[PDB]
Amino acid sequence: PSSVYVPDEWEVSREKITLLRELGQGSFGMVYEGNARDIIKGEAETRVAVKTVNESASLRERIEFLNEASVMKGFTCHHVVRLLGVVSKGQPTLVVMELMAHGDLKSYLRSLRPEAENNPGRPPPTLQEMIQMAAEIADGMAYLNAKKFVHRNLAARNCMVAHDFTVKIGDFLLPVRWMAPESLKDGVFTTSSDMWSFGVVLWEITSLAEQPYQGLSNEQVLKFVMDGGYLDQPDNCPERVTDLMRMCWQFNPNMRPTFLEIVNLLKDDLHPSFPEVSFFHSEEN
Ligand SMILES: CNC(=O)c1c(F)cccc1Nc1nc(Nc2cc3c(ccn3C(=O)CN(C)C)cc2OC)nc2[nH]ccc12
Repeated sequence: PSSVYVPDEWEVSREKITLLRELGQGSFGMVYEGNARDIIKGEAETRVAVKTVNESASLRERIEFLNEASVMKGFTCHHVVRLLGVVSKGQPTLVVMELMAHGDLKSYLRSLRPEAENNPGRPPPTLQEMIQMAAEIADGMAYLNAKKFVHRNLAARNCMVAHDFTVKIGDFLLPVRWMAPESLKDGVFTTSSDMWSFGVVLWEITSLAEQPYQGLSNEQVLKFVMDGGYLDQPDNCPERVTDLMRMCWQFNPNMRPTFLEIVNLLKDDLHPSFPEVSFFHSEEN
């Protein structure tokens, strides 16, 4: 493992980063809420998420932390959480990401339940909002597929929610309840198995983040899904999203839609800004 990171236009002066509070444990270590001065042209200050590697990390893990930041430089998708800057001079290394103020999608969904103690005084997602979420997630996944990344871990806990409620793909032992039968059987992960996970995300949206296969152990889920089992439809689930889930959960991975096919299905009734920001409508597609 050697440093591929070139201290370039992405390099941010450490003193430009002010840390406000802990947000929680990320993959590599603590994630902080921060404020960054003059990192984006036209903005004097930018709210940011700041990732760090935990103190127990090896030298290798620190190098791998910085190499991941280097990879993220190549991504410019509105529906994938974006890198803003890197502090690689001295320790600790800081990886500065766009802030997603409403946190992960699973927790956000669970907050909108009628019984929730942390309910923000708003109704649960409307059909329109759920379709919008689905399209945004699908577009972000379409982009990563075009970049030749198989996600392997798609779940509501791994999607993030912005200030304006835009949903984006976040960070990319086994999550068996989100896994396709062929992955459970042979450990084969493809964009087609990512599509299976996408259907589970739709199920999480329409159940306000219930635990998939509640009342079944992980061993029972493994067998159930490999045998051709899949999730039941949530109570009063909109027909349109039920239809998407059905496609996603075809046993033959060849018979599942692609992420571009999903966006295309949903494109005719989305927010006006969608074609201006999406990978789907971009010249890159
Ligand atoms: C892979 N996990 C993370 O990166 C992560 C985490 F594990 C915990 C907390 C934050 C993480 N990452 C990011 N968070 C945010 N915004 C954000 C998330 C928040 C909260 C409060 C609970 N949150 C959770 O998501 C807790 N949840 C994991 C249970 C506040 C936030 O901004 C005000 N923006 C981000 N941008 C890039 C990473 C990131």
